[PDB]
Amino acid sequence: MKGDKKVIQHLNKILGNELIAINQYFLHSRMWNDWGLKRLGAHEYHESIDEMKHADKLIERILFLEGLPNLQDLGKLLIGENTQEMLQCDLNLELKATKDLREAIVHCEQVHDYVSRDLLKDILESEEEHIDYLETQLGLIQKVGLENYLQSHMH
Amino acid sequence: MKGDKKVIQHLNKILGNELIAINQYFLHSRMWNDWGLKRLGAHEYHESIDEMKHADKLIERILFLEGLPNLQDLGKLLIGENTQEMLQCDLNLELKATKDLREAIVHCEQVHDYVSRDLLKDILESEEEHIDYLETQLGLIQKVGLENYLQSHMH
Amino acid sequence: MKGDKKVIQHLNKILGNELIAINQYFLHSRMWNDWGLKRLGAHEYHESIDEMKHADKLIERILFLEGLPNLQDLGKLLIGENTQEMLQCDLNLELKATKDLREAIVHCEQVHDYVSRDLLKDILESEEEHIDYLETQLGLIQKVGLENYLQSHMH
Amino acid sequence: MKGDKKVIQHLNKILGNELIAINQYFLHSRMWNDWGLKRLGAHEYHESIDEMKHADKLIERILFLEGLPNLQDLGKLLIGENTQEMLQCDLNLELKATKDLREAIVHCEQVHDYVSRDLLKDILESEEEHIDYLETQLGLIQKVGLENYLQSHMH
Amino acid sequence: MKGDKKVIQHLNKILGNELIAINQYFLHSRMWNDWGLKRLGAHEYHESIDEMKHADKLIERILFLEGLPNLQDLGKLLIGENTQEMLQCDLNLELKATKDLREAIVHCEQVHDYVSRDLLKDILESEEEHIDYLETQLGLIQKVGLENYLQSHMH
Amino acid sequence: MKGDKKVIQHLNKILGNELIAINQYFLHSRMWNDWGLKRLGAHEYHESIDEMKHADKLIERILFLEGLPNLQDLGKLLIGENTQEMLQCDLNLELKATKDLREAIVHCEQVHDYVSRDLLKDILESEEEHIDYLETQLGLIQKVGLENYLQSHMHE
Amino acid sequence: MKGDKKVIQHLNKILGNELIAINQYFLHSRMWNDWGLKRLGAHEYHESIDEMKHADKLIERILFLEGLPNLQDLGKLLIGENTQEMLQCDLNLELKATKDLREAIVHCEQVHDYVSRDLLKDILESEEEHIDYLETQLGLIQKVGLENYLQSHMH
Ligand code: HEM
Ligand code: HEM
Ligand code: HEM
Ligand SMILES: O=C1NC(=O)c2c(NCCCc3ccc(O)cc3O)cccc21
Ligand SMILES: O=C1NC(=O)c2c(NCCCc3ccc(O)cc3O)cccc21
Ligand SMILES: O=C1NC(=O)c2c(NCCCc3ccc(O)cc3O)cccc21
Ligand SMILES: O=C1NC(=O)c2c(NCCCc3ccc(O)cc3O)cccc21
Ligand SMILES: O=C1NC(=O)c2c(NCCCc3ccc(O)cc3O)cccc21
Ligand SMILES: O=C1NC(=O)c2c(NCCCc3ccc(O)cc3O)cccc21
Ligand SMILES: [Fe+2]
Repeated sequence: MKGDKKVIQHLNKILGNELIAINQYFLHSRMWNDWGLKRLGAHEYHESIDEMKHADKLIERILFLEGLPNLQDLGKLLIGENTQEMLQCDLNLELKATKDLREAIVHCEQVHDYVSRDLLKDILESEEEHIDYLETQLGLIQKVGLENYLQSHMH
Repeated sequence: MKGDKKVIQHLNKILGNELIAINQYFLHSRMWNDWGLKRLGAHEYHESIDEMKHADKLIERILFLEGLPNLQDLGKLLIGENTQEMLQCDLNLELKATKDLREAIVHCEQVHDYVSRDLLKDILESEEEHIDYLETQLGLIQKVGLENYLQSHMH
Repeated sequence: MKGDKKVIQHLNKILGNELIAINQYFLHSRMWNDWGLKRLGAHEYHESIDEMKHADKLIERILFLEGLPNLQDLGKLLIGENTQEMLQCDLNLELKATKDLREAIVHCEQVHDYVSRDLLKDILESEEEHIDYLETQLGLIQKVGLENYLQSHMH
Repeated sequence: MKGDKKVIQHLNKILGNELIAINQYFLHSRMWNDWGLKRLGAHEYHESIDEMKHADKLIERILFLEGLPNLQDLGKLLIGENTQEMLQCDLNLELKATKDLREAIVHCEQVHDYVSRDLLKDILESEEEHIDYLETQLGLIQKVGLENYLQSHMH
Repeated sequence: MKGDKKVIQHLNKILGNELIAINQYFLHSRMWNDWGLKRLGAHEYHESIDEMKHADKLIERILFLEGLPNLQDLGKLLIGENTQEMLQCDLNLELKATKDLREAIVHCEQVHDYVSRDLLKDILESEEEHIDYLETQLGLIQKVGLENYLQSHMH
Repeated sequence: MKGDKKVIQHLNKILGNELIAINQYFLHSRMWNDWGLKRLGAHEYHESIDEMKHADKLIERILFLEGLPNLQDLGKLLIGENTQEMLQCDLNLELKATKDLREAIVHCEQVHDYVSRDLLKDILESEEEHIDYLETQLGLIQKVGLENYLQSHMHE
Repeated sequence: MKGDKKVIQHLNKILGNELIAINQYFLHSRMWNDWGLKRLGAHEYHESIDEMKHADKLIERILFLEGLPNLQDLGKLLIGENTQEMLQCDLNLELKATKDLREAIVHCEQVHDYVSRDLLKDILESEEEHIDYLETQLGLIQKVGLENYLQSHMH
């Protein structure tokens, strides 16, 4: 079904954000596992898988709309060097992602692509839940202390 | 455990090949599904998942060896425009991948990194199975005709 | 609950499109069954049932909003006389239907009937899935040839 | 139990034919599998297995009759270079095999070795069933065309 | 996939050894069964089947590498005339087989055919387990006496 | 089946390292259990059992190759006096062990004893897994603090 | 709990005996398996495991009593060169072990370490059962002859 060109460009930009997130969260996951912080590693792994699922749906929608999904361009990964930095890197990435989602939804609404809007809204709900998780973890580090926070994520 | 620097470089090169394959096979899968060739779409999806699993193990090994896994650089995806071209693109990528795996195995053997060799050997077995599949599909197109071949991959 | 008069007119227009679709798809289903193309017959039957379910929800919404559902004024059926034409007739009907759904959603949004909008968005998602199916079937006929396409839908 | 010398010689000739057939059918099976024609590969594998079972019974009978089973001498394998030729090569081998079985049964009857006759009759029934299968496949190639026939044996 | 010509020669030489062993072990098995030494017969039957499985994998690999598997040439069977001789004939064949396997592995390693090497290493592990079995049986005959050794293999 | 004399010497050297590890890890396990650090005690017990299983496979291989497995000579146990030292002693032992395993594989390959090489590669994989565990534990002590690290290994 | 210095010395002497026995029985076990006397190998394996469990309890008791368990000093293994010698070597070791156990119990009794006495008594019961087994096997060799005795321990 012939999609609006600018909708497809928005979907490719959201996809590009998801492709960064997949790799950033997967590396953070495996770093935490290597450091023995296996509960963080497992949670971050599921965050990476969630972004893979979103990327799949975006690719499928782009192709239905007769666009070309862009899996070739990969933007800058934000890789931290300790647990606090890694969480902040994820949060910075997620805040960019939700800003971009809001702009894409505006445009879908304007051209009456209500099904693309509904998909992006579902993705936005997932990303806001990730922001909630990340903000909460950074808050917990302040409340229980970094050593206890890390201890609680060993097993 | 402090790994050999050139082993880590080889492992990052193999990882780079897997990251290309993940995206190339995932997009090819979703194109085939979009076109109604769901048996090809499903099989290509499982190829992409297998490359994801290989990339996971490579990332884990690099970190254990105290290297930095490179998930930032993404090489050229080879995307075809019809089924025959897509299969040939996959095959061309796999032949590059198995060349690079053989050079990495040589270097692991020379520095006595036998565990990394064993991992790469397992990955090479998977990639040669993929080559078998691909060559066979291209041969079947010649034996049964393209229309029959595509028909056989609809459902 | 007293609904907006023009919303109710839009809902009756969407209902009228669904009523056309029920009959068009049911007849196409039974034609395909009579011709021995039972997989097309079964799939087209399920498309008719899904339109019956949408019509039900639309009737229920109109009555809630204190309007009169119009089941009397049946528009023009697009009945094909061979498989490719029947698929194209369904596609043409669906493209008219999604155009009408988008205009109805615009009006629901403008008068703040957000529950009617959500119902229509759900119907639109189903209709775009039907468009995806239909475009894919027409593309398959081009890729595998008509004789093979029909063969694959006998059983 | 001391058997008739010429019976044992007949049994060793039949065994020689079965030994050719085991290897010919096994190679043809693995060629078809390599070419992606897995239904042919599997069926031909089961034909090879059946000849292995016949060879076992012949070896066992020869030994009971105080003869020496000849597993050293292997006659000429008839290997085809495409599906049609491979089937005709199997059929040519089978027609020689059933001629030899008949001449062996005649001799068993003449010297009153009715148990060896019964064994050979059972093998002959199996080989005639194989002839039926082969003649029928060659007929189907003519009726449905080679491309369809091979297509029907991919999966 | 275009294999190394000399790898294919090595694989065909190992296949030739396995084809000798299939027939030698199958005949020894059926001799032992005929003599009422059914535990030896069963064990030797399973040795024969294991060689059949190795031959299958070798044939499959050769075909994948675009070579011709040689099932026509059959080398000399070493058939014993009593239990001790049959075990020593099996051991003599196995010692030749493992020498040939080591030479094939050297060459696969030198041309970087690491998957062929892995297959041959697995077969070598199986052949060395058979050598352990055989050496052990010959040692048991010395320790418990031939009459007891045979008694222990009747049922 | 007559093995290469130097392969057998290498296999006996690997066996000797495993025999040290069996006893070192068993003692460390029972020390940690006596101190109430039962999660460390249990993990270290499983490390000792794993070395026992490797030793078994090496003994079996040496005998098949018609050598004499040396279970008489026991090298120096590296016994720590606190949790950090015990972990480092295990790590020092494993690093010597993997060095010796690599040299043994080189020689197996040279004389074409590919089955002995495969066995040693499998043991090497287990030993590198143990090194990963040990390095990670030592790093966790620095990230969470010793008191938290020990607390986290009190209970099974 | 602070133990008697001489009790701990006794426990360490008993521990030393158990450490010899672990290794002597494990080696004898694996020798019997290599020779194909698998029932002897299995039984001797279980004797070795039993000594491992005794050593564990002694280690635990020594640590509870605030002593240092000596796992460093390993006494002389008594390795036999045939089945009779191996059994007699085991028996010789066991007779030394039970003498040492009796002297240790005497001393535990004199200083009122009744729990250590109970542990040693349990170990002594196990070692006397092993003596029973060993004396009985040596007697069976005389009664049934070595060849039959070894035959009975093949499977
Ligand atoms: C274009 C980028 C990618 C896409 C669209 C994608 C998509 C997917 C999807 C749809 C799944 C299945 C999730 C489920 O339903 O359970 C999956 C699984 C997985 N992915 Fe990805 N993926 C991508 C990249 C990656 C990368 C770069 C890695 C690793 C470095 C990775 C590692 C994995 C793993 C380990 C699994 C689970 C496989 C299993 O064990 O079942 N993926 N991916
Ligand atoms: C090229 C030579 C041969 C090859 C590649 C071959 C291969 C095989 C294979 C793959 C199997 C199935 C094993 C399993 O998965 O359980 C098998 C079974 C068997 N083979 Fe062979 N074989 C060969 C020659 C022979 C010969 C010469 C004989 C007897 C004279 C024989 C007798 C048997 C028997 C009796 C079975 C078991 C069939 C059953 O009851 O399931 N094979 N063979
Ligand atoms: C300090 C010396 C040793 C101690 C304290 C010790 C202790 C133990 C214990 C407590 C068990 C568990 C038994 C059970 O409850 O099932 C065990 C198992 C075992 N041990 Fe040892 N052991 C020692 C030395 C050895 C040696 C030298 C070997 C071999 C060369 C060995 C081989 C084994 C094996 C194969 C098992 C069975 C593991 C399994 O499959 O679960 N042990 N040992
Ligand atoms: O693709 C990328 N792979 C990377 O590693 C990476 C970056 N590494 C930052 C160092 C993080 C780190 C890794 C392992 C470890 O043990 C400690 C650490 O601090 C930065 C940007 C992009 C990438
Ligand atoms: O990342 C990338 N996304 C892409 O689409 C792509 C490329 N497209 C080539 C056209 C493929 C195609 C897609 C859908 C369809 O319906 C028909 C088609 O021929 C080439 C290089 C890299 C990329
Ligand atoms: O023992 C034998 N092994 C063989 O391959 C063979 C023969 N091969 C003829 C070529 C068959 C063939 C194989 C693979 C392929 O991909 C295409 C092909 O046409 C002829 C006589 C005897 C033997
Ligand atoms: O293919 C072959 N079939 C054979 O029998 C054979 C050979 N026979 C040696 C005699 C073995 C034997 C069988 C039965 C028996 O009761 C006593 C025996 O000593 C030698 C080389 C090759 C072959
Ligand atoms: O074979 C050996 N048995 C031993 O105990 C031992 C060594 N002990 C060092 C002290 C360890 C220790 C144990 C219990 C405790 O409560 C505190 C501790 O610091 C050193 C070398 C060899 C051996
Ligand atoms: O630690 C030790 N390992 C040993 O092998 C060993 C001794 N071996 C004496 C010979 C045993 C033997 C093994 C295998 C075989 O087939 C025949 C045999 O007679 C003596 C003292 C200490 C040790
Ligand atoms: Fe007897």
